[PDB]
Amino acid sequence: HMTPPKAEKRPYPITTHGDTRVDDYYWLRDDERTDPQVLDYLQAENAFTDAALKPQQALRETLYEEMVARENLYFQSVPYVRHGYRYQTRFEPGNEYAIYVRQPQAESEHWDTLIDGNQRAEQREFYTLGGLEVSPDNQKLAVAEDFLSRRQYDIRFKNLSDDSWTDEVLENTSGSFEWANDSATVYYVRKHAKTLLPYQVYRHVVGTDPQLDELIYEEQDDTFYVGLEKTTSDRFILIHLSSTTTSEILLLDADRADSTPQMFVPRRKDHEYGIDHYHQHFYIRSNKDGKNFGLYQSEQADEAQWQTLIAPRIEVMLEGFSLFRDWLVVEERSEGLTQLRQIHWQSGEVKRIAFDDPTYTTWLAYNPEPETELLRYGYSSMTTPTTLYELNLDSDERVMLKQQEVKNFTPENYRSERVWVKARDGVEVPVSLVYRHDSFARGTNPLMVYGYGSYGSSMDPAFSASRLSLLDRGFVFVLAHIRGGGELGQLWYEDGKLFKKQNTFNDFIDVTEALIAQGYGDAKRVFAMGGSAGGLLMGAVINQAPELFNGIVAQVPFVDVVTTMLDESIPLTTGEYDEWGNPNQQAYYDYILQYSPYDQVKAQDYPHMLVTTGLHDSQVQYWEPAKWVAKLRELKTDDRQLLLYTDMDSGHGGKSGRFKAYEDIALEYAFILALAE
Repeated sequence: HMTPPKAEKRPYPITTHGDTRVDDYYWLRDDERTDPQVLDYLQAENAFTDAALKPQQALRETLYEEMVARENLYFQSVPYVRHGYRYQTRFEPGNEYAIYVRQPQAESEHWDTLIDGNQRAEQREFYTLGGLEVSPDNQKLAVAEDFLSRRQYDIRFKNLSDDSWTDEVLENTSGSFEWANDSATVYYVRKHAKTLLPYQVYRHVVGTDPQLDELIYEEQDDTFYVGLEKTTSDRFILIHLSSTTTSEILLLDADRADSTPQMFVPRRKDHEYGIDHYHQHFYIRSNKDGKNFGLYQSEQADEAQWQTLIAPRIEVMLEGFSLFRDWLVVEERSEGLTQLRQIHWQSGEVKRIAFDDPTYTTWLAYNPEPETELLRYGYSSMTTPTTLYELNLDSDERVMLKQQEVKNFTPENYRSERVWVKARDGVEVPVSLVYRHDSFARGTNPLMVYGYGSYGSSMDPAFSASRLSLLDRGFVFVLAHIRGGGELGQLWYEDGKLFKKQNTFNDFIDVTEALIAQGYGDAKRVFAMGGSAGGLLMGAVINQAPELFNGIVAQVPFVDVVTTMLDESIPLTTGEYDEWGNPNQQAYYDYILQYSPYDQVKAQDYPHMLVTTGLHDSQVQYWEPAKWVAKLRELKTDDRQLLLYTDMDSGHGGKSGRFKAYEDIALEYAFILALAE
C-alpha cells in the first residue's frame, strides 16, 4: 500500500585507484547533525516504520510484557570480600539505579551505603556509573561517573568516615584509575579533547586542585588504547598500551613516591602480551612464539629471560589466567569449547573443570583476592541460565553461589545441539542451536540464525531469557560460529579478516544451507540477525544469497565500508585498518569493495528487512544504514518490507536503558514473528 520515503539523489563521485564510484546519498552524512534535509529523511523513514508496523502493536505489548515477566525486579549481586570489607550491589523495583553497599567482613547485620545511583542521578538528565573503588586503607571511595552521556567520566572522591565529598573533579577521563598503596595518590587516564581516545596518564593527590596533577605518560600512536591495571601483588600499577595487534606495558612502583614508568618489553608489531606480578615473579601471556599464546614466568622485564610455563599449542587458544596461593588457573578454547584448567605451583598437578552440555560457555569470574583455594567461575548454556560457581581448587567441592532467575521457564522444555558444518572450502564450522521440544517437527520450524564474525569476538553459547519468546513460538535459534569470530582461536579470527573476510559471509551461508538440508527448519521461513560488524554480515549475505532468507534484522550495520575506510575523519577508521584493511592500497580497495554491502546493492529481489541506527550516538555513524536503505529502495526489484528505525533519543538510561532494550527487542521480534505467521 503505502509509498515509502524517497531520498533526493545527489550524485557524489569518489575516485580511488582510477575507479569512480557514484554515491547518490553521500549528503545523508552531516557530522554537525543539523542539516534539515537529512533529519527530514530520518524522520520520514521513522514515520513509515511506525505506519508499516502499527498492526503489530498488540504483539509488541504481549512480547514486552512476557519478556519483563521472566525477570526479577529484586536483584542482589553475590557478595565478595576485598581488603576486609564485603560488597553487594542492590536493585529495588521502583529504583532506576543500583545502590552499592558494604560492611566489615566480620559484620553480618548492618550494611553501609557506599553510593546510591538514584541520589547521584537526582536533578541530572543522564547517569552512568563507570566504576567504583575504595582505597587500600578503606577510608576513601573513588567513582567514575558520566552525567552527559558522552562516555567522558568525571572522577570524584568521597570521605567514607563522614560521607563528605572532596571538592575536586577529574574531568574527561576514560574512567580507568588505580590507587597507589598510600590511599592518597591516584593514577587516571585522560581522553584526547578532540578524538576522545584515551592518551595521557596523570597522577592526582586526592583533595587537591587537579591543575597540580603530574603528566606521567602520553601515548603518541592513537591506534594504542591506554588503560591502567594493578598487579595481584599490589606492587605495581601498569600502564597497558595496546592496538589490535601490538602491546606495551610500563610499570609504576605502587609503594614509593615520585614513581616514573619503567619499560617492560618495547612494542613490536604483532607481539601481543599482558602481565601480572605475584610471588616475586612476572606472569606473561604472550603470542611471541605462537598465535594461540603461551604463559611465561620471569624475574625481569627482559623477554630473553621469560621461562615457558605453557607453550603455545595449535589446538588450544590461551585466553586468560588467574593467580592463587597454590594454583594457576587458565581459561582456554579447544575444539569449539571454552575450558578452565588448574595447575599446582608445587606438584604440577593438572585438573580440568568437567561439564555435561553440548553448547555452553565457562569463564573466570571475579577473584579479587589471591590468598584462597576458592575459585569463582561462570557458566551458561543455551538451556541453563547463567550460574556463578565457587570451586575448592584442592578438594574439587563445587558450590553454586547464584543462578539467573527466569520466571515462567521449565528448562526441560528445550533441547540444544552442537552441529559441525563442512564449509565450501572443507573447513569445519561449529554451530550451536536450541529449540522447544514439544513444537519441533523436522523441516517445518522457522529458523533464526545469528552471527557476528569480526574482531575475534566469539558468539559463545549462553542462556537468553528474551530468546524464549522466539523458542515458545516454534523457532529454532542458531548461533553460527563463523570465521572472523574467536570460537576456534586466533587462526579462526585471522581466517575471517583482511584478505580472508569473505570467509565470514560464506560460512554464514554454508551453515544456513546445511541446517535447511539437514531438516532443522523450514526453507521458506529462515530469518537472520546481526548488529554492527554483524550488520556488515547481514548486508553482505543478502547481496550474495538474497533468496536464502525470508527476513533480516540488521542493527546499526557497518555497510558503507570502502567510503568509511577511505576517511580518517570518521571515528574507528584509523583503528580498523588491521580489521578490514586500508583501501588507500589498491589490493584492499578491490578486496573490500567486492563485499562492501552499500556498493554491492543490485537490482534484484531482497528479503524483508528491518534496519536500525541512532542519530545522537554511534559506533557505525547513522548515515551508513540510512544511505543503504535509500539505495535498496531505489534498486530492489521485490515488493517486500524494508524499514529504517532511527533512535532519536538524546541519550540512555540505567546502564543502557532496560525498558528501552526490551522495547527494541519486542519491536524486532514482532517484525520477525509477523513474517513467520
